[PDB]
Amino acid sequence: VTTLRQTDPDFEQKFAAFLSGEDVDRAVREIVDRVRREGDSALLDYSRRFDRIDLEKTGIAVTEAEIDAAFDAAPASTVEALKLARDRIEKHHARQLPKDDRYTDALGVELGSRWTAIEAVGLYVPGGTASYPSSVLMNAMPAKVAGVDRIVMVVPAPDGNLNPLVLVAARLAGVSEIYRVGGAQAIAALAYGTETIRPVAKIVGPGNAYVAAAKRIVFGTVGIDMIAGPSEVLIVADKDNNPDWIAADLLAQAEHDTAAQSILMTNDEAFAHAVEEAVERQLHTLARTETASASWRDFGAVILVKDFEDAIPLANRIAAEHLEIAVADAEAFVPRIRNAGSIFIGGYTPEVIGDYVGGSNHVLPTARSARFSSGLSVLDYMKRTSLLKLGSEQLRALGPAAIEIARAEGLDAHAQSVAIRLNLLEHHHHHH
Amino acid sequence: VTTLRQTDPDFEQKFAAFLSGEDVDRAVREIVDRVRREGDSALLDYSRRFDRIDLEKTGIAVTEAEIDAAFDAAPASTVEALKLARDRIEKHHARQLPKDDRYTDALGVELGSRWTAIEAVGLYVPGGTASYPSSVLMNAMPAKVAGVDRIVMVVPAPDGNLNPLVLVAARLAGVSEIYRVGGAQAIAALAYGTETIRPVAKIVGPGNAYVAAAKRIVFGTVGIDMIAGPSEVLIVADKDNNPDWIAADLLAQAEHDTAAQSILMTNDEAFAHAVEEAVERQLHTLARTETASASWRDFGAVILVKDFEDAIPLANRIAAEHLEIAVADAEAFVPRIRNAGSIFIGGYTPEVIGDYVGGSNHVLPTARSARFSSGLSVLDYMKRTSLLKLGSEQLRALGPAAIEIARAEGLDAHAQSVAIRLNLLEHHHHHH
Ligand SMILES: N[C@@H](Cc1c[nH]cn1)C(=O)Cc1ccc(OCc2ccccc2)cc1
Ligand SMILES: N[C@@H](Cc1c[nH]cn1)C(=O)Cc1ccc(OCc2ccccc2)cc1
Ligand SMILES: [Zn+2]
Ligand SMILES: [Zn+2]
Ligand SMILES: [Zn+2]
Ligand SMILES: [Zn+2]
Repeated sequence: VTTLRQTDPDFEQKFAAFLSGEDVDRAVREIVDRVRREGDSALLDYSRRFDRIDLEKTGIAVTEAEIDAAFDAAPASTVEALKLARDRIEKHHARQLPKDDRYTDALGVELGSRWTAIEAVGLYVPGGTASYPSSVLMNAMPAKVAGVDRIVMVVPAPDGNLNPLVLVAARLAGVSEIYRVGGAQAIAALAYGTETIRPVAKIVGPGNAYVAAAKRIVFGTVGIDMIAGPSEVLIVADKDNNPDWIAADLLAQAEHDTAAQSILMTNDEAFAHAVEEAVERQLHTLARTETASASWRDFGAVILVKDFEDAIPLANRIAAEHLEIAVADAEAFVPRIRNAGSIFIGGYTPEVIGDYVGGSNHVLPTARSARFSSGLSVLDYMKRTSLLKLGSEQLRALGPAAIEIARAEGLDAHAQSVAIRLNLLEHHHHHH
Repeated sequence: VTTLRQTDPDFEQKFAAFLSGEDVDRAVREIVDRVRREGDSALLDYSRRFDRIDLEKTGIAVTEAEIDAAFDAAPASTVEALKLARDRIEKHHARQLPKDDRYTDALGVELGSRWTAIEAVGLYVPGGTASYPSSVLMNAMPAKVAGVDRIVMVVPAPDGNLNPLVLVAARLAGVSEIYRVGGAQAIAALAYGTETIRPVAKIVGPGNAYVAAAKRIVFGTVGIDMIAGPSEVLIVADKDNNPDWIAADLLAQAEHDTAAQSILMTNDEAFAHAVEEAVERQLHTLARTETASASWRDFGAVILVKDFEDAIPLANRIAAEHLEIAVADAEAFVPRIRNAGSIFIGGYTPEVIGDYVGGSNHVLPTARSARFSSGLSVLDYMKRTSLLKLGSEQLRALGPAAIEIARAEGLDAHAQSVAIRLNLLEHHHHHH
């Protein structure tokens, strides 16, 4: 598969090219506007059109009765595994809850930082085969931990089919309402609201091209997590690893999407060869290797470096969603590689564990977005409010400076709101 | 001016209406794509076209020499006031720096949360009269405090004119590079990079319709703070306030933009009348009341409630950028009003103080965005990376659950990356 050699005088050009990489807009714009202006009426319309479903009969909201039945149908070990994941995710996220900060500075000004949960959030969950209960837990649990009052999930049911495990996960994660809708129409319903779906304040959850374009439109009206990009895993490993294990980790990622990218960065060419052979073999032992195969062939890559000091700047440019570090003295590289959504350390930490039961959130920054964003955390479901309180002495002390800047900015009304107070106050400060 | 009465049987309908509220897209899409595909060449083109400037002569980058001269021209008291603001903003933001969190749970799994600064950020600063040095400090200081390696500012110079105070503030706030460009073309240059402007990882700073549309396009390629909306102030006050002071606070906000909104929520109609009279009078004592007057007439409003318990849900729906609370026992309402970008407490805390020297950031969530976002903080210039490390015992303990979920999701490659390790490992755990 694609192999880049840092040796190569053309390595940089090739590497930069490797790192690089429509009218749906028009269509989405109309769908979103129509749902906004018309409501439930437009939702059903678009739902029939895209999900071949008749919500007037199935109903838009999933019932607690339908959720109860999903639990029954589920294998006991599946429900228990989901509960273990829910518990581990909750405990870990609880630790990240922000603490308020109220204090008084040297001048006596009272400054404060207070956090509150967003009142209502909507989680978008793709339907059909891409419908994962693990994703429901990852997206919903932080909201529940944060204290979000109302957590809504929208999940389309093409041809009327919903994954029962998604309903099981939803309940476990504290999801309040569930609506059988998706696409740009569901995003529009959550942002603007309809007769059946009261609006929410933020929408999280990756979707297809129609969902992404709709999220771009509504951003500002509601908060949004980020626009989904192609998923990836960067594995930095030396020869002292089991080639079969590394190949398995690369293929796990690859089976997600035909556009998923798996990358091996190593300093041992022979080992790179061993991993490739393992990928080829496993590609045959496993079934349904249609997607994985396509992903590995079209986007897989090996990057050969002389040593791992060289791998550092390259790993930072890749800014992978998931980074597995399997080299000696692995801990020593963690601080050096600043751009990575999640880092998995050692041979016994396949990234897959993080997708499910580690505790950290698997909703991570993709497509180089790790250069500027973090994976989902309770902070994404909360907001900070600044608090400020000045007494007469404080205003007397900081007011002149404020007035000076306001006037230099030509904002006379701004200067006057301070001046009007100081003019009166000053008559008590003629001794200094 | 516009007065709403919660008494009114039609209050809710009127209030909801009061709370509500193009082809630029096509144009911006082309500008952004052209700058992306063509670089510096397109930047100059668009700069001549929109700023009537010839960058081939003035140069794109502002020189340290040009920055030095800006300092000289500035009044000593203006430079000192800006330094006081810079210092107060820095001290306050420093307190908000995140702390990493590495720990070991009961099963022995090592979980970690680590924070790093974004490597490079670009700050967009409008040109001409809307060019505020205070805004430069507010946008740049948190980045400097966060440890951002490269801080770039783009500020257009229509007809070749730049506000010297913007250059003064830039230096004080740790801005590294400054380019004389703006609009969708500057946003495109920062996101995709040109021969002269190396790309950045995140762009912050409100702009006009062209900038906002460009930011919506590049979101995902680079992080963005939020799309600017109309500015506002909500003042909740009882009769025990100086009507002139309250009027001044409303007008300070109003002078910002003809679309700025100032709102008085009170439980005393006579007092509301007194404030209105003060607004009218001050509207004549102050000069350049062209914008303020337009803002107050077109968007000003008084909301009359019976008591402040009633004001709470209304204030939460307004979700104001700035909220001044001037009533008895003010501190008691702070926790009750969860949606507000910044809260100013008491009669001696005009919001204007926060714009300048309080310490908190004046880049705040507007247009009801306080329902889901926070004002700018060091966290906006940093990102969290999750760390996970499992030993053989831990994988043996959590692996089965992972495998179970993976298989229930039909992700056999995912299950195999865990199974391949457990199969080998299990041969050491036949005693339990
Ligand atoms: N390792 C995964 C997490 C995980 C979930 N289940 C197994 N692994 C990850 O962190 C990235 C990721 C997240 C969501 C996701 O969405 C599923 C989807 C696929 C195709 C179309 C629509 C929706 C796709 C990728
Ligand atoms: N109170 C102000 C902060 C402040 C700055 N100087 C005085 N007050 C606030 O927090 C909100 C705000 C921030 C930036 C801003 O941008 C200036 C601008 C105006 C028109 C077109 C383009 C740019 C406009 C409003
Ligand atoms: Zn080297
Ligand atoms: Zn996965
Ligand atoms: Zn009441
Ligand atoms: Zn202001």
